Amino acid sequence: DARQRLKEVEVDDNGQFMTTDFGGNIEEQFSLKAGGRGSTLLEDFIFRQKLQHFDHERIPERVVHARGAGAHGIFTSYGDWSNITAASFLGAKDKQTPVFVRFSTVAGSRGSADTARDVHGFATRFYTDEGNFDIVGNNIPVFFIQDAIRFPDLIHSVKPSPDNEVPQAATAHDSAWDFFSSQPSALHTLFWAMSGNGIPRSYRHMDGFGIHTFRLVTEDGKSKLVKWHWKTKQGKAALVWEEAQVLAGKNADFHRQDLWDAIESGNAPSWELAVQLIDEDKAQAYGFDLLDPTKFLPEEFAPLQVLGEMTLNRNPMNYFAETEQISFQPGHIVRGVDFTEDPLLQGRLYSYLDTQLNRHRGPNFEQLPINRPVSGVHNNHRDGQGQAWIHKNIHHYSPSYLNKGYPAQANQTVGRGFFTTPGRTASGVLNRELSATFDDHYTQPRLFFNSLTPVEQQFVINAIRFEASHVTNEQVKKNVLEQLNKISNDVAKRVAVALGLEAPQPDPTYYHNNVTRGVSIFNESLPTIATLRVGVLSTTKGGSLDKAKALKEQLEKDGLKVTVIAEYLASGVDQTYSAADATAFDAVVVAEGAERVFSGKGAMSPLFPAGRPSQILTDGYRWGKPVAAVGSAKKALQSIGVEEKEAGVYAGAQDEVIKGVEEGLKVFKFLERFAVDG
Amino acid sequence: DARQRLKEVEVDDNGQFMTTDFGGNIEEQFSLKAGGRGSTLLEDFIFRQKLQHFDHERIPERVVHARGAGAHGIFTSYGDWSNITAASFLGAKDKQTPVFVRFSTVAGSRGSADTARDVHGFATRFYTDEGNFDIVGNNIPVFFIQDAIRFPDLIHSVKPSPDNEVPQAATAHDSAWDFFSSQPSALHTLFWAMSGNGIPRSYRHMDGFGIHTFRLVTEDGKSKLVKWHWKTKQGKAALVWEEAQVLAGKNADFHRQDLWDAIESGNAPSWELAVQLIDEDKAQAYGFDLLDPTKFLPEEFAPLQVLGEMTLNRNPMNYFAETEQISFQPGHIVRGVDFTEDPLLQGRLYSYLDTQLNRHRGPNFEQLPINRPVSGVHNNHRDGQGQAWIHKNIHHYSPSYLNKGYPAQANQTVGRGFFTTPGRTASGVLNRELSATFDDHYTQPRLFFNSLTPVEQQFVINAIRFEASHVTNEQVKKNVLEQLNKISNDVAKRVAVALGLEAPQPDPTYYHNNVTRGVSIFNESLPTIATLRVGVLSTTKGGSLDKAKALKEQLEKDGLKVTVIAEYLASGVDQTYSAADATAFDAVVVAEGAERVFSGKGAMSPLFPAGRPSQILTDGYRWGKPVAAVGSAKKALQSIGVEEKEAGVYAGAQDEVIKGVEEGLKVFKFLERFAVD
Amino acid sequence: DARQRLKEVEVDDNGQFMTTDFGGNIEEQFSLKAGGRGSTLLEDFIFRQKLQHFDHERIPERVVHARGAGAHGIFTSYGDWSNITAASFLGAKDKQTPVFVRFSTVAGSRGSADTARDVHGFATRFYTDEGNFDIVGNNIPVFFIQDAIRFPDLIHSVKPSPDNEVPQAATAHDSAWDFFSSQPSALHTLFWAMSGNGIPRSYRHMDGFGIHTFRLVTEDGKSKLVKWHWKTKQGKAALVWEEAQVLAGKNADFHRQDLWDAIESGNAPSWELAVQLIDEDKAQAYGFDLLDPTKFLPEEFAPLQVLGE
Ligand code: HEM
Ligand code: HEM
Ligand code: HEM
Repeated sequence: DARQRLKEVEVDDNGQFMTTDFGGNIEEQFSLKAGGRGSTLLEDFIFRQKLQHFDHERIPERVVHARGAGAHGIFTSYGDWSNITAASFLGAKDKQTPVFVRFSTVAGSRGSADTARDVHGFATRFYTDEGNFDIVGNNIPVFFIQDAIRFPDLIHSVKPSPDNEVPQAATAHDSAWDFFSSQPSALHTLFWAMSGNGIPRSYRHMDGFGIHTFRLVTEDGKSKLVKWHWKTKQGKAALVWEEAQVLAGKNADFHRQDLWDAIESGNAPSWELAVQLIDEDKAQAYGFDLLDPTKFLPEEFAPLQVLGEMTLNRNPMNYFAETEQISFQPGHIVRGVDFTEDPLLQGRLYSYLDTQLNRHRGPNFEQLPINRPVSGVHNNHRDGQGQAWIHKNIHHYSPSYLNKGYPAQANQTVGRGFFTTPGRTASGVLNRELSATFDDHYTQPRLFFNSLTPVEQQFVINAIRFEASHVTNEQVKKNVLEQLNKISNDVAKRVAVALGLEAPQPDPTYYHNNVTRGVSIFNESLPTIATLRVGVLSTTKGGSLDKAKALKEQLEKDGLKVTVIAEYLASGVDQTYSAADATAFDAVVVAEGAERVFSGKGAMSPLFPAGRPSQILTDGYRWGKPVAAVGSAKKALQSIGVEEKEAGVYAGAQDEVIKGVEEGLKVFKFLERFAVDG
Repeated sequence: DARQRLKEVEVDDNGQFMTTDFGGNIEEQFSLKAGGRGSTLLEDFIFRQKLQHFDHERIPERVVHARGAGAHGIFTSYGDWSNITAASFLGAKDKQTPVFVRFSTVAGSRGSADTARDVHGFATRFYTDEGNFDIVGNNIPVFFIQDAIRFPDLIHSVKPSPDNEVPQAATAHDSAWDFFSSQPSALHTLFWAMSGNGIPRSYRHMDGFGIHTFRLVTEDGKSKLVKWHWKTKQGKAALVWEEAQVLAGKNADFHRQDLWDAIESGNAPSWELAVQLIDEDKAQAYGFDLLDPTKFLPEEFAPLQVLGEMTLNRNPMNYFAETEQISFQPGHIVRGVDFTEDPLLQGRLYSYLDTQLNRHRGPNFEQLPINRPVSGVHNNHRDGQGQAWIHKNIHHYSPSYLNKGYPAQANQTVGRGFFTTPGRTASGVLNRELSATFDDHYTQPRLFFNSLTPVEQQFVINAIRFEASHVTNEQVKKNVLEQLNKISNDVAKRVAVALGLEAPQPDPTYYHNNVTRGVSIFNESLPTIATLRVGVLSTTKGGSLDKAKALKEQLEKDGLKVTVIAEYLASGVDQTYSAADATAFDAVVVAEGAERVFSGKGAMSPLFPAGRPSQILTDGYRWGKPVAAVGSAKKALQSIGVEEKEAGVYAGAQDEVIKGVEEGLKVFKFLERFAVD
Repeated sequence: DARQRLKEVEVDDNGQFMTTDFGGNIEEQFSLKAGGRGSTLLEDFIFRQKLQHFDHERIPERVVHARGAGAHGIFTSYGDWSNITAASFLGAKDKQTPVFVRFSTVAGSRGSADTARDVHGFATRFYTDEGNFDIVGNNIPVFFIQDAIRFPDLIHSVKPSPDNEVPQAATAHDSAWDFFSSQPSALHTLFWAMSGNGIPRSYRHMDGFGIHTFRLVTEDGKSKLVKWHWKTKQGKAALVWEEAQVLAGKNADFHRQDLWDAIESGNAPSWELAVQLIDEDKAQAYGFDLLDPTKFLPEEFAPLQVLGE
């Protein structure tokens, strides 16, 4: 159990009497009053201690990535990696380390929808035996800006307008596109966020990246440049925008519920930790600067080397105490890892420590159970708000005769201390500049765009079209088109259509036809369909329900999550049509007989909104899902103009339908149903 | 060990490598720099996590009683008190309950002197098996004001002036005496503070009081009005003002060190917990209203019943984590105790809960190790800053089918829940008034003053003379005299001499000659002299030191703490003359031979300030201490004009001197050395 | 008036009726009760708004230099110093700039005595027309330690023992002298604190020092190394220890009252601002490194040059 160490702070209230926070059994359902219909007394200490605690429950949300959810798990090293790093969690084959991971969006406040379009956070803590080591990453390998000092500028621009606080969790507004076009570094991350990476199917279907180049350091002090990757074993998958929008309203908790359910059902998700490793002398060798976080290193120049595997297999017991309170920091580093002079990373080191002072209202947040390391804390720090320990050493300073030199200094040679890469040097003038090697903001967005399938490219074009059309200022729209044109004239032209503007003439400076592997989502089938959801549309009349039970039983034996839907909660029904929506499912199947709810009187119950069963099948089809109908239920497919012969559409007997649906779920989205320009 | 439950949060760093606060071994003595003589890097995470924790060390001091010290101990019940109270900790003979007690002044900030003149706090927590019970009391049985809404006024007035933040830890300024005279209720507590209670010898030598009338309540709901008393087993003792002032400078930590040392030396202090119990129907029968916290109940009318004993026998391990962070509340009440309609107490209930939000910056301060009960916390409270637990019950509400009714309601009949006294009633109009039963502000101050010895009375008088003479506004001084005159024309006249004013003509309204036992200090000799301090003035020349060592050994066998003083730290010398002051000691003895440092060049070594030895003996004598000189050292006494025949002055052979000093220490202060008007 | 800008936030209560903090006139000397001798009512909003504000009056004291006092004033430049610095407040003869200065001890908490033996703070803010400029200085020109990472160690060692919190406002205890002897860089500041600088007669009788070498930079980007000095026009004066101890008990407020009274009586204190100027190529010319804050620069090598008052 990855949560084992947290057991000593767990509190069980079953079989107990109610108490105050200072002990003493009480009742707390009536205010103390002066007379039968009298005023409440100030001396009601019970009322005040209960309401005070309630009045003070909230803490500030994260300044970014406020909306998210997480889980505990175990990382297992596949090897002794001492030849590349001194890091203890990677020091032996099969070595296990507890982890906690939180996934998130970026812009939205705490109750905003999971399926907003946004960059996503993918933050991992390794509770190693040499300190907490955090890889605070995203589901996208590049970031918007090149110097951390511009972070408040980027974030102010994407978050709601400060006059009216509109719009929630969206970049589809004037200020965001003003910034993206005024600060062209942002274009690469923008293209990723406008692709499937912006609207992923689940946290479990995301890759993760540390983005920055870091250093791995061996005991002897030799270093290699490194990029961290998390490769999902569930495969990458994404929604379509028109679906993501409805899902935002039908279930704002889609991703947090997905993760929660997969873990409770014994379908713990896994990722492999992989690295790209290059020599220090390769920093500027690949057509860009490895200190520049707006570029990624194509796998063709440095392949992924898999180091181990992380599996998330325990949900938290209390979301607030665990998920909400956990405090990640890129500054949480251990012996065997070091920073690079990435100007974005450099500033992060400051920001994450500092911001905890606001979020936790004090300096002792590392003492919180979810934040505590497993490896022991020994230093001369004392006092501070909420100090939870009692220190035995009264000689709380170094150097000192009186404490006999304890706690002692550790370094590269003694006590496995942290050490900065010994060969790192500084040279030149102090400067408030960036290197000219950072200047190409256009080649890699083009590389990314080139490496998507034609329909994936259309999705990127259509996301930009949707978003940019919300921009009220004409000149900002023109600015956006000018910047897009430096990446691809075709992209600019196709976006300009939606905006009713003329794209600038081609500017070939940065155009190219190069492609790189592994950045596409829809181009590869899923390696497993376990946990994928099948909505089975049935009815309470006749024999549909019994056949739906049989369909469900078969699908579930093959790892699927099945919801039987009907007009009311009859035996064997999981959900009502009133409560159902296509956004909740990965595949939609009409059980035989259920065709009666697609036309005629069966479609007109006061138990569900008009057209509801037809709408679910319609949404399912148009959003590219596998859709199907058993036997006479083909009439339902016919009712919405969908033909049996189409890809991702299945009819016939339960056996043909099950096999076809399961094969379609590997494809996941049928992209032939989406129109492409021309 | 009273601190037993705290062991699990204790952190031993011996034999360990330095780490960050998130684990990982480090060095932290050099900032990471860009080049040999280069600038410090922002990426030095080690530097920033260390300095950030340092930068954020301080928390707000207590809004009052900021300056204080505490210790852990055990309370033991002398009986099964179930016939008067359902309170568990009083429920059986020999039953033991861990305590923590903090003593304090009132006005001063965190670093102000222990021996400022002030009311003193005496706050006790019982970590009972039915919740934390706090008796948050003072060393004086009455308070300045009659309604809690007036607390900020009182407190603003005694604390430093808000333009210049002067004076520290003192009521000797215009605004305080303006308040004392504008709000006559304040006069009773004022008199106590101007007596020995304002400058106690140590925390161990104070009595304590709950001040308010509370209620004890039996299981069947029967109630008694109750006053809490703590009776020191060390005896009451006090300083004189001219001594307290020097001590405030020589050792601001005099009381906290005294408590620390007594406990470390195995001389744990004790107090007996005692109560006066009053029938509800007699709340207004003793010449005042028992809901009025500016009055005490003379023990002649209601003697003390002794419930048990508490002994403070463990010092904290970390002062900040334990003493500074502990959060007392009069709202910390348990089954078997209830409140009364004392308007002062009523408002405190709100104020102590609220103030913790400032001091601890969040709502989970009861989760700090020093604040946690030992009896277990089960409720539907969740979240808040610093939430340190992980709650298992996901159905965090009541009533509920899903949680099977747990945590469950407790009341008078089920689960030993708290219950308000059955039969307490309300009656009459909602009002912003005070009963007219509260209106007599002068009779008890007069009763108090009547009950002091003549020299103790002079002490009160001289304290008012000293304080009132600092008042710059002439009319405020006149206002003060007018109020004092309502208490006693003699007091007013005697104070008026110092102020160069004419005391008003007698106003006989409130004058009386009644007296009450037990409010005095200097009249009764001490029950023990253990822990008391003897300073032995010696010299590195000749054989004086060897004789000092023998003196020291005899005295120590008898339980005294002895400091042998000389020009420098030779073998057997505990303190240099440069480091020594008479304020540190309860008695001063000149060893034979040391008379050499009391005149001539012997009295002016570069090793101490000129006259230092004579000053110590002189101070010790003028402040009323036992002083002594062995053999030829009586020359020291002669040099300062002190005669061997005087009370509290002992000369002769060692045996004789030791016997004498030990008897004098019991008397503690020799009051005949202080002139009376 | 140096405090002129603060006038708009000053609140006058003369002749006014009592109110809550949200307005509305009130009385606030009696709690609202249920009956004549009754319990206080939760609905007494007046009682709670008043006590809540009282309950929350305190803020944390400064982690160091907690005990201190200050005053407002005016700095006047004696010249146009554009040839040594671009700094606006030094840019013209007779140019005036408002200041505020806080003097302090170091170790003691807020209520501790003025006349404890300690290093003293001397922090000046110039409210210049190009931003606030602070010289956060001490009355001793050198500091105990050479690297800021060691500050918690220094300060823990001189502050009270963490078990009993003894002694207040004093270095006269084991941990301090353990640190001074374990970290010999501390010896220079120690000697100054053991001299009259440790027990000055008044704030008005102290010199002040920026301690560190800073740079003055002209418009063209050329720089000079600089040491900041404040020279008291009242002269330096000190107590003797045995006197300082008694005074700590007799008047803890000796220094803050001295400054207050001097200003109130029209005897405003003055300090001349003076600098030592050093060419960049002479950083290591004088027997030590000017980047090292545990050494000062002898006036024989670089005379004090007065810039203003
Ligand atoms: C490669 C670039 C970046 C990545 C991969 C990244 C990723 C993340 C993630 C995943 C979180 C949420 C952690 C959680 O789940 O609690 C987060 C939060 C945060 N980020 Fe970053 N971010 C980046 C850039 C920056 C920069 C440049 C700054 C500031 C200079 C910054 C400041 C913050 C702050 C203050 C938080 C809130 C932390 C907290 O309240 O605990 N981020 N970031
Ligand atoms: C019988 C009258 C009173 C007594 C015996 C008394 C006693 C005490 C004591 C001993 C302390 C210090 C507790 C400790 O050592 O930490 C204290 C603190 C305090 N008192 Fe009282 N006091 C009285 C009146 C009041 C009133 C009327 C109020 C407000 C309505 C009040 C508000 C406070 C507050 C806010 C604190 C700070 C507590 C903390 O920060 O933990 N006191 N009092
Ligand atoms: C040349 C060395 C130093 C000098 C001259 C100096 C001077 C001062 C002065 C005068 C103050 C009080 C300002 C006031 O009146 O409010 C102060 C406060 C302070 N000092 Fe320093 N100090 C020095 C070294 C350090 C170092 C090395 C650190 C930490 C790296 C430090 C951290 C602080 C902090 C945190 C405060 C509290 C400031 C506040 O709360 O507003 N000091 N120092």
